[PDB]
Amino acid sequence: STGSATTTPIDSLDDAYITPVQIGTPAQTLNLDFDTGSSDLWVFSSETTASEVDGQTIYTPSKSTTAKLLSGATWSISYGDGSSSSGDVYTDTVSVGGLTVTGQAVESAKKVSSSFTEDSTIDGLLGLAFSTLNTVSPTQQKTFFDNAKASLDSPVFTADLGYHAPGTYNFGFIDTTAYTGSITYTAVSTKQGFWEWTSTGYAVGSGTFKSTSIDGIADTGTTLLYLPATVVSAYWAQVSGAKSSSSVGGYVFPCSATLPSFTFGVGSARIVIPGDYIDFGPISTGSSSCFGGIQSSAGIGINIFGDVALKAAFVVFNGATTPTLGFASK
Ligand code: NA
Repeated sequence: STGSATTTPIDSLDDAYITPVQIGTPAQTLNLDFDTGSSDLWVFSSETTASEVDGQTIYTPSKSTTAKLLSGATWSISYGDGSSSSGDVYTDTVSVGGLTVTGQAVESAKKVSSSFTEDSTIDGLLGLAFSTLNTVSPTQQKTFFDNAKASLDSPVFTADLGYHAPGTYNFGFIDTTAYTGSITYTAVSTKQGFWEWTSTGYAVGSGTFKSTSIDGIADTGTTLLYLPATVVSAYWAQVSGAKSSSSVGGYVFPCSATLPSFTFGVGSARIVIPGDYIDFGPISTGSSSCFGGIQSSAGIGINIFGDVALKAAFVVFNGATTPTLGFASK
């Protein structure tokens, strides 16, 4: 089997992407944030504290003839941005882009943190990291990918995120029309439960490529590119008037600037992030200070190849016995 679903930016900045997901019988379609940096499929629901719901579509398990309470199971998750959610668990039928899993753990939120409530466009998350990170207790649950895997034509999924445009998540096949050149595959460590890999270096604009190992994770659920402070300083030094602002919480730059590109290495291959991808717009409405899309990972304890990086590539998440990542230009 295969599946193919379109993913759509939630706003003009590509702050996140949402993908429609069918849950239950009859289907309830929720728009979920596919997150290769976590392993829980959780949803706003009929159980979510009413004051914490503001415009999201909810899953109502009592209206699904295939929903079953997973007795005694609870979940609770905290993300890198400080947000969190928790609740109880149902199993139900979940379909993505025509690919169906029966008996998927659907984590129903009783509580969500303010950043979730305030984002009316995201109805929950669908985790695509390794199932070792799933938070369900006392019986850990499998991701949608892990439950689908054995049925797929190939044990893979691909992320093809758009710049200010829709893109695609495919399950079970490579769309050879969706990228240019060849796919470069690189090793993955699953030791932290992430799609963790090592970039071979970087370049700023038309500058020379610096060969250096950068360990980090491919994380579709993170907006920005978080890299070591040395790399990030080297990038923003090429933008007149850019500075790190402790008050704003990262590098800012004059909105009048034209940003240089950023290249990262994948083995001997190179992915180029156009400068425009690095502009996250005014820090507050009407400001002439703009927020940068490349930020320091110092204090986060891992480098994160978030959407700024991934949307410059066609990315293969290869879930074979030994997982690997693939990157192609597009
Ligand atoms: Na921000």
